[PDB]
Amino acid sequence: TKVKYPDGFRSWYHVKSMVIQPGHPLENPFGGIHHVYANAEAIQGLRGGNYPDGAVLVFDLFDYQEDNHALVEGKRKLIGVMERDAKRFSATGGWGYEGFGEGKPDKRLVTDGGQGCFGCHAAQKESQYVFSRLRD
Amino acid sequence: ETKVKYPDGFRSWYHVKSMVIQPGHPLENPFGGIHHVYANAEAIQGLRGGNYPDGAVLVFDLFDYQEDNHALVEGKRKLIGVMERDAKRFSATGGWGYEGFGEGKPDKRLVTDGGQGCFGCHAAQKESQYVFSRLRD
Ligand code: HEC
Ligand code: HEC
Ligand SMILES: [Zn+2]
Ligand SMILES: [Zn+2]
Repeated sequence: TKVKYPDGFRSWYHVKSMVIQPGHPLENPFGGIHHVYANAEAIQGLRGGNYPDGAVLVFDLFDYQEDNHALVEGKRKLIGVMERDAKRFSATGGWGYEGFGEGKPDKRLVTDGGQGCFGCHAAQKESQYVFSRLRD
Repeated sequence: ETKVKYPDGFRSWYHVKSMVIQPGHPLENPFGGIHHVYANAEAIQGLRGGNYPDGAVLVFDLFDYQEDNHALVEGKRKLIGVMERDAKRFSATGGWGYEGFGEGKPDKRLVTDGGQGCFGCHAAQKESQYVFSRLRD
């Protein structure tokens, strides 16, 4: 029922990054520089294959500072986590959703079984609820 | 001088950090855009406080970006910059060989001066083995 903290995620495949700045509709709460990481099982799904149970995607979100026309990574605000289990997480479409405040394992953020998170990712039904595309 | 090898499979490597450089920054030409730093296993050793062993490779992956309603989105790859550790072969440039690959393509070598220009700026970081990037969590 609970999503595992994705230990060692920092050494996974870096899928992409995006910057969300003040004025963007998702500034709350996704404002900052974010990086998406995928484990080996997730990569198979991302490649065009299907997602094996045990596939994990991580949204790693940082605050940034402006420094003379550079945006520089500040403090980690949170990690978001999607964990593939077709049977266990079938209520939110095969992915378990969890947020860890400041990336800390103890600071689980999701209180509704991940309904809130799913509600937005459900628009991406046709690509198994993942927004991120693999690039070169 | 001998040539820096193209770092095949660098995209699978450990993502050290990212930074955005916008118009007006000192490094706009030629480093403007979103860049990500990648390190092979041997480079991680040096980053974590060991010596950099020969074979250590750092990559600067530079993308253009588009600004679209207060989001910055990665566009096309502009270039990669490469540092390859070999204390013998790259002695003239402090043990690192420096190269640029236009659009990240192996044929599109950008360095014409044996990496002297790259080295000149990297030299300020003598104390940390000529590397700027620091490992973060
Ligand atoms: C819209 C209002 C969203 C809500 C609420 C949540 N997420 Fe989401 N997520 C959203 C977008 C537009 C993207 C892509 C960002 C990009 O850089 O392209 C994401 C991405 C993720 C990822 C990375 C994998 C992917 O699908 O691309 C993860 C791990 C993720 N999201 C998890 C997550 C969790 C745990 C949420 C509730 C706490 C959550 N998301 C809500 C849009 C929205
Ligand atoms: C002056 C400023 C320069 C010049 C002329 C070059 N580089 Fe280097 N470089 C510079 C900075 C301030 C940084 C850090 C970016 C960050 O903190 O995110 C870098 C980084 C690199 C990297 C990543 C490794 C590292 O942090 O040291 C590589 C692989 C790299 N630079 C290579 C490189 C090459 C091949 C150059 C000449 C074509 C070159 N640089 C020039 C600062 C400067
Ligand atoms: Zn200015
Ligand atoms: Zn703007």
